[PDB]
This record gives sequence, structure tokens and C-alpha cells, in this order.
Amino acid sequence: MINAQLLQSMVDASNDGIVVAEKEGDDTILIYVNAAFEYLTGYSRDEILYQDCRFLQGDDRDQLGRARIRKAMAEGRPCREVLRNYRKDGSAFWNELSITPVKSDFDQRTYFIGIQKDVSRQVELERELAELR
Amino acid sequence: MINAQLLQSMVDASNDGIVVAEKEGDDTILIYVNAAFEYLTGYSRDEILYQDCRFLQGDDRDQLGRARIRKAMAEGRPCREVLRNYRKDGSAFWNELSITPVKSDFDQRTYFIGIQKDVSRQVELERELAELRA
Ligand SMILES: Cc1cc2nc3c(=O)[nH]c(=O)nc-3n(C[C@H](O)[C@H](O)[C@H](O)COP(=O)(O)O)c2cc1C
Ligand SMILES: Cc1cc2nc3c(=O)[nH]c(=O)nc-3n(C[C@H](O)[C@H](O)[C@H](O)COP(=O)(O)O)c2cc1C
Repeated sequence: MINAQLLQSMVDASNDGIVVAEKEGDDTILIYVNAAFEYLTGYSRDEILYQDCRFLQGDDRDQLGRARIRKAMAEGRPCREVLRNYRKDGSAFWNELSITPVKSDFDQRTYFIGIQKDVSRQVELERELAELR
Repeated sequence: MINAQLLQSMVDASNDGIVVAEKEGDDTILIYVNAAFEYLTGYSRDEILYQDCRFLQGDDRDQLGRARIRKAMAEGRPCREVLRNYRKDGSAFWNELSITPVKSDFDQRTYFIGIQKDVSRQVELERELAELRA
């Protein structure tokens, strides 16, 4: 027997960051972020709410991933990409992003759910295996 | 304002397996599992709902993890442990589990949210790197 408050507590228990964005032409603005996201990025909610997530790329917007994200956005399809993001203080991390389009039954708008998994250690370790191999 | 439906789809979008347990006398029985959990473990919802999670350790014994889990549990405290678990087919994986007690409790029983993350590949690569550097 599960209720809504419990769903929220599941989303809050999440290690991976979790966000919800709505599409506004070429921008996709944030309408929801969980605590994990804040700890992963260093930004608080009101700092980043209602903006497009590109600010996490910082002065790095020449990634291959971006194009494929936009394509998947248009086709209303889920995708997973690895990008380089930068925290509020400027620290670098490797972000495995998953965007799942879901269509809200309330209005019939499509919202996008993002799951950010920090994979910096995987990156550095397979890189190091590459150097040792 | 984000819907209940968006909350559910957030749980369903999760990479990590996610479960909810209620305290049941002495055990913690499952009242909810997400799909990630089902494919990570190989057991379906109808097979495993409303039982205690101790079935995932398989043929193994209560290490620091089981005891300290049970302890933190009794103590209503968070814990994080890495265990060796087994799928239905008998496949082995390394499960990074995080158990968190939850309470805003309208209800009188206590819930625990468990997050099971597969970290087998990070483990094998770090084994191979450390060993190739040894
Ligand atoms: C829900 C959602 C979450 C996103 N999260 C991130 C993120 O955490 N880091 C990032 O670099 N890009 C993220 N993106 C992608 C960018 O916000 C942006 O939409 C994407 O790069 C599209 O390419 P563009 O920047 O050229 O428009 C996210 C997109 C969506 C829809
Ligand atoms: C919400 C929740 C999720 C749990 N998930 C797992 C799990 O994925 N794998 C596991 O071996 N034990 C899990 N446990 C703990 C088991 O139910 C049980 O406590 C564990 O096997 C330790 O066994 P023991 O205390 O009976 O010795 C979870 C407990 C709770 C409350």
C-alpha cells in the first residue's frame, strides 16, 4: 500500500540526481530538482530553477553529446549520454545523463526526466586501464 | 507543481533499483519495488513483494553488512554496504545498498527506502587496474 508522500520520499532518497524539465522552444527549463542534484552540482534550487541545464557545461559547449540530446528531444525519445559538467565552485565531473520523455496526462504536454549519475571514477579507471593496456 | 505521475515516472526512470519496506514484527517486508530492481535481481514483482530482502544474499552468511544493517535498522539509522547478491539464473553481482529510515509518519509503522546500485563493473575494472599496477 503506497501513497504519494512515499513516492516523494523515494525520489529524495535517490543518489543519482533527478530533474524535471519542460521544453520552451530551443531551451528546456528546469521545473524540479532533487537534493542529490544539488549536492552533485553545488547549486541550490532557486539558483537553477527555470533555466536550461546548459550552465552545467560551463564554458564547454562543443561536446558531441549535445547534438544527440537535441535530436532525441525532437523525436520524443529517451537517450543516455556522457558529458563533462562543472560544479558551482568550478570542479569538473563526468555526468551520465538519461533523459526520459514522459507525457503528462494532466495537460497533454511532454516533460523530460533527467537522471544524473556521477561516473568520474569509471571514466578515470577505464582511462587508466587504457594507459596500462 | 509537479504531478504524482511525474513522481512515479521519476521512480520508474531510475538507474538504481529502488525498494520500500515496512517494519513487520521483527522483519522488514517489501511493500514496493521499482522495475530497475526487478531486472537487476531477475525476480518479478509478484515473486518478491511482501517478504524480507534477506533472499538476495543467497548462499552466503551475515557479514559486517547484515549485522550493521539490522542494527542501523533497529536504531532507525541510515546505512550503506556493498554485498554479493544473486539473480534468479544464479548470476553474481555486487550490490551497493543504501538503507534509509523514513518518517513524516502519519502512519504508525516505519518505512525504509533501499537503493540497490550495481557496481560490479567498477569493481572489476578497479581490480584489473590496481592489479595491473601491482
Ligand atoms: C531534463 C533534462 C536534463 C538535462 N540535464 C543536463 C545536465 O545535467 N547536464 C548537461 O550538461 N546537460 C543537461 N541537459 C541537456 C541540456 O540542458 C540541453 O537541453 C542539451 O544540451 C541540448 O543541447 P543544446 O544545449 O545545444 O540546446 C538536460 C536536458 C534535459 C531535457
Ligand atoms: C528497504 C530495504 C531494502 C533492503 N534491500 C536489501 C537488498 O537489496 N539486499 C540485501 O541483501 N538486503 C537488503 N535489505 C536487508 C534485508 O531485508 C535483511 O536485513 C538483510 O538481508 C540482512 O539480513 P539479517 O539482518 O536478517 O541478518 C533491505 C532492507 C530494507 C529495509
